[PDB]
Amino acid sequence: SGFRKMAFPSGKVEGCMVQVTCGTTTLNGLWLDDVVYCPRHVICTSEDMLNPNYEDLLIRKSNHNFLVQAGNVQLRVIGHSMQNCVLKLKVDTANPKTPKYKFVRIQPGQTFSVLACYNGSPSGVYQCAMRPNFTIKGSFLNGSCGAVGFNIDYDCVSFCYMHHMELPTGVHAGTDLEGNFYGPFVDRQTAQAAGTDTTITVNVLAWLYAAVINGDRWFLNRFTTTLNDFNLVAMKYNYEPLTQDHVDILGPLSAQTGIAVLDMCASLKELLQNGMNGRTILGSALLEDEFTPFDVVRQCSGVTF
Amino acid sequence: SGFRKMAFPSGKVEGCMVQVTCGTTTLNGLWLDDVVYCPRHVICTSEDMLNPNYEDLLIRKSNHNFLVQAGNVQLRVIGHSMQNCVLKLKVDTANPKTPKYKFVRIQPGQTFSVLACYNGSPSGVYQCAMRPNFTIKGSFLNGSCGAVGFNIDYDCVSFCYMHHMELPTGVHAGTDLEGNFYGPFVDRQTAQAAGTDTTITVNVLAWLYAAVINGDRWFLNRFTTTLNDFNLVAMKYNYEPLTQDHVDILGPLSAQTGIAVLDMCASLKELLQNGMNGRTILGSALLEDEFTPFDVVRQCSGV
Ligand SMILES: *[C@@](O)(CO)[C@H](C[C@H]1CCNC1=O)NC(=O)[C@@H](CC(C)C)NC(=O)c1cc2c(OC)cccc2[nH]1
Ligand SMILES: *[C@@](O)(CO)[C@H](C[C@H]1CCNC1=O)NC(=O)[C@H](CC(C)C)NC(=O)c1cc2c(OC)cccc2[nH]1
Repeated sequence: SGFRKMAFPSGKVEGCMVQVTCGTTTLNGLWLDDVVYCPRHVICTSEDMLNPNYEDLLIRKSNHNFLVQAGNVQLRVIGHSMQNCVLKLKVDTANPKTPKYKFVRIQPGQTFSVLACYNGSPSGVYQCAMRPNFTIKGSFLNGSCGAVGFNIDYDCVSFCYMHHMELPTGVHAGTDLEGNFYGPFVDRQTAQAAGTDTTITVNVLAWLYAAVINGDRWFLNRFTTTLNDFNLVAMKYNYEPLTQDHVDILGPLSAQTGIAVLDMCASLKELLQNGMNGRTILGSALLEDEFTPFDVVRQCSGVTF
Repeated sequence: SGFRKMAFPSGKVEGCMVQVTCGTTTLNGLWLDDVVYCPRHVICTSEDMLNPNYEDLLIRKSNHNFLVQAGNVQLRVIGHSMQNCVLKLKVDTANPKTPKYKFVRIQPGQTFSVLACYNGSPSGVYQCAMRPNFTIKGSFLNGSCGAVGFNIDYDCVSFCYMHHMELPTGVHAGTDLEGNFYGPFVDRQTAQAAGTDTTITVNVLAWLYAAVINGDRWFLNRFTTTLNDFNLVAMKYNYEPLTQDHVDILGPLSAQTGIAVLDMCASLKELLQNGMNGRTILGSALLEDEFTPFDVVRQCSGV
């Protein structure tokens, strides 16, 4: 037993980190088959990043302007193109460590592992949740751009995040592997602010199911609710509304505990309206919202890859 | 910026994880060169684990009694010895993925990465600290025995932990890679208690510095304290004493923030005496003690 934030084993992604350099600008890229993916702003000088015209800056660059390195080994760039905010560089070598992979665009509330990475060298791995305001509460220093976030299902690596930006508030913002930002952010050297954040309701419920699985069920009440009623109430507390997908992915935990989703919602609603009354759940006075239902399953029942 | 519980990348260790089965008992082993290390209770039956006379059980075993699977390949055991609670199985094949490694014994309050692992397949990675009562607060389910903890310095993996046990309180116990338990625990099937768990003071102070580096300052105050008077109050709260070394290891964090160590101690003393009201620090409602000063430096230098 025990309940912790847990990243996926990172070896399959470590074998795909490389360093990409233009001029003196360096960052991380993701080497899959014979293509390297990285943030397009690598083509910018410091002064270019203030107000960049990426189409114009790229028109002046050739394959031979791009330094791609696995460790100290150079991979010759033989083609380049821009997709949204990500640069794609065809290299002359197929990465022999390429895992089975997909590119996915995750939803707010979903979690992923971030492989922290500097100059193409992995440095750490940790778990993150996409906040409803499309930031992540990460740990990123200078040179971290291009670091990726991923999930592993079976033996397939699902890439969902590539790092670009730190906001003034100290949270982080980035794109999917197709170069589309999560949230209303742009890759300019400017101070940008995220929408007001909210609590990830589906994850709080997951966490309550986790508590119940562990015999901690004082908070189960006698009421139920409609989904619409619950959503209208939850927004009054800065909680995200539930989708039908959210109800669906709570199913297994609902079946395992025998507690219908809408019953657990009525239980959570009472907690919001009346507070914890000095009690804890799983040892915490805070309701935790960065464990998805899959995370609860991974840690309460055990899953391998 | 930002501060997060972070484990080392696990690839170098994943390549060493294998599965070891004896009879009806299966757990994880660590494959380095031509040796696979695993917990020795893999040789016990249900009846045996109650009170195993391990040397007796071990001698009655043959090489072929041990099934070692590395992925889709089975490894041929050509020998077997025992070092304390760790069984050493010789195999006819060197692990080609063997990294540069050493076996170290970690000290209380130090952190390491755990590669959670089932049936020789890794399931996740997270960071832990060796607590002063020599338990760790982990996440370990059935078939997790043999999972290892480690640190990576440059390209050398320092193995420091192999998992054996979950105490009735839900915390976890294990050995170094020479088979010596951390703490007063024994690999028999009995309910075992640990000594009273104290709080790792130098780590709580480091985490408070991290909170300051990241914009959280509500807990600071104008007061200072002497080392001794801080230790008087801390021990009253079951916090480990702070040593002059500890003060010294915190120097870099004091420099960066401009808050003297004994000033941070005055803040911590007030937090202990007053609690946190309804406030949080780095998103936590509890004083965190599983981040070392180096964990904090490596994540907040330059911020
Ligand atoms: C290993 O996987 C066994 O090979 C496992 C560790 C996990 C089980 C679930 N959580 C874990 O961390 N260890 C054990 O199952 C054994 C270890 C001994 C050395 C054989 N048991 C315990 O850790 C255990 C026994 C026991 C008990 O026995 C009567 C009473 C209370 C608590 C308790 N823990
Ligand atoms: C990448 O490593 C750069 O390639 C870097 C991320 C790092 C920096 C430290 N923390 C991180 O997460 N990204 C940036 O520096 C981007 C670069 C492009 C223009 C997208 N910019 C920012 O992160 C950025 C600019 C800011 C600004 O404008 C002056 C004001 C306030 C915050 C801010 N952040």
